Amino acid sequence: AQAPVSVIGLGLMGQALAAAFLKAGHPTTVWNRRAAKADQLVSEGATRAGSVADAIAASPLVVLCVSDYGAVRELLDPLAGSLKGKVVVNYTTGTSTQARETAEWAAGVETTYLDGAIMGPPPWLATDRAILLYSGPKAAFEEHEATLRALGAAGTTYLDTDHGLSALYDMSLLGIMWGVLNGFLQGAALLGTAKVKATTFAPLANTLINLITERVTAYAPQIDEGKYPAGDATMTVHQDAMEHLAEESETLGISAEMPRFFKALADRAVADGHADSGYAAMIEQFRKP
Amino acid sequence: AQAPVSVIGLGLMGQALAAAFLKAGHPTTVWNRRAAKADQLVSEGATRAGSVADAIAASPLVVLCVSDYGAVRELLDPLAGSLKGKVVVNYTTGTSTQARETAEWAAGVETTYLDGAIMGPPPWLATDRAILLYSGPKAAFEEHEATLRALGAAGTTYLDTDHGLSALYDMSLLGIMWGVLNGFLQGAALLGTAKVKATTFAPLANTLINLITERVTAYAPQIDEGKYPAGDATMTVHQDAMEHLAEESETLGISAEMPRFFKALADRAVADGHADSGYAAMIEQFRKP
Repeated sequence: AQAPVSVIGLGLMGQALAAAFLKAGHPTTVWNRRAAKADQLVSEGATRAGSVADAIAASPLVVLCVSDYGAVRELLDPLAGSLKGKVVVNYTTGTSTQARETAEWAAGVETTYLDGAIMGPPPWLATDRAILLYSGPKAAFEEHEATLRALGAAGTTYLDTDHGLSALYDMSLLGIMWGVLNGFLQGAALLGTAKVKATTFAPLANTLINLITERVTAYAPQIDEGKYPAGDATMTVHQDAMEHLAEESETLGISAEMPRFFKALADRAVADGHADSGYAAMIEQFRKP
Repeated sequence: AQAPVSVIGLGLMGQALAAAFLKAGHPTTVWNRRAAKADQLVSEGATRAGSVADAIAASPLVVLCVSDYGAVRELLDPLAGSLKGKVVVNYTTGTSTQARETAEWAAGVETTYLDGAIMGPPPWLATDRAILLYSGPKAAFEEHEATLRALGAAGTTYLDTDHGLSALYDMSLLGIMWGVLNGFLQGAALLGTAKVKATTFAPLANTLINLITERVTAYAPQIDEGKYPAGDATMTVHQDAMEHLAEESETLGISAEMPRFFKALADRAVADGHADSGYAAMIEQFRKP
């Protein structure tokens, strides 16, 4: 109690946010375009705001989670005068550029605005797996740190004052997640041709995912120094193995699109004269517009 | 000791394999097309064979690890009669088909053949992080399991009698490594634009890579069931986030090829009517030639 919060936007991630605040004993007011998306929470103790104004007026902490920043502007523009003395935390997925622009607007209507990024599925909220990054005024963050930590004590992390940093980190970590899921999906498509079940491949795949973190830590400084030694394998070795994965995919009858794509990037790596460097030299390829 | 082993092919992974046998006290004989690449091993207590013939005779367990299955045929075929009373272990990277064609050739010459797959960089061998998959006659694996353990006791696994299973599992795991690494490189390029040094982003990435295994575990049964519910995020939400990552990359002057490629697969999913399914539905896109 004594710390009301309003969640504007009741999607899957929004609902999880309102639930976390409710369970944590915070007076939680919710609002969503489709009112039906707020019934469960209201029946569980949440206060249903009839309008965006009702939600904004219910608490000093206003949490935003909608589809796009376009929906963010549409909801925040008509109340630029109603945000006096409040703090706005926006968990909506967007680009760093969109984050800074909404900050500019916020800075103009004299209101505290925090840009937040939720890293992972809604089920991770209010669990040990929850990771939430914040960017903006460090003061406002600390004012509500107790309230914010209801969504994940250990995972809460204040980034800095640059409002776009949260979105940037959000985008960078998302590429990692899709890279893992797609890699796993490509591997599961293969072993399925041998009547191997995805569940059977899941533990082995996860063992390898966890271990590769070691290589991740190894290539990190090489990306910083600009020197890419080939202590584990040369780009040519990678290129060859990528060709085997491509060829194996076409043979077994599954998509070889991703293998071809990976081998294409290795082509340019060796094309740039990095055939005898470690995979870290791939950073140059990803820096090319 | 008491278990002499021969290692044919002394590149990076062959040198590490031999170095493990030597470190475990095995009388280790090495051979490489280029002799100089074995001088380091001889000064450390390894015996250099002048020819493949000497190496084959030197030990009852012959471990191969060369540039490709093309060289395995080049070196094995001339020794069809000299392979009696011996066990050949081929750690070369190749397709499931190649591992079978090689496995069938061995049956003709009445030699014991085990198709081995080494998961991870060379330096993981002889540590708790080494993953080594074996395919073939169980009796052969059981009879030389102690010798093979020198490269990794916790990773030494027997897959079954299908010799290509190793190459398959190998191939499947290769995709996961490039996905994680490429995803990490993509994010490193993004955060690099904001002067975020890679070693500062590595630990965070490693936290997500570790976490995402939970999502891998969740999708595994949906893949085997053919039902892809959207409890975390629908294909639509995945789609919108990929576009943002794509716009973000282009805005920051880096490569949007991987993001735009990730979105293409997602669009194909929505094109097949999976806009309301979870990401496990993309398995159908990887099953498409």
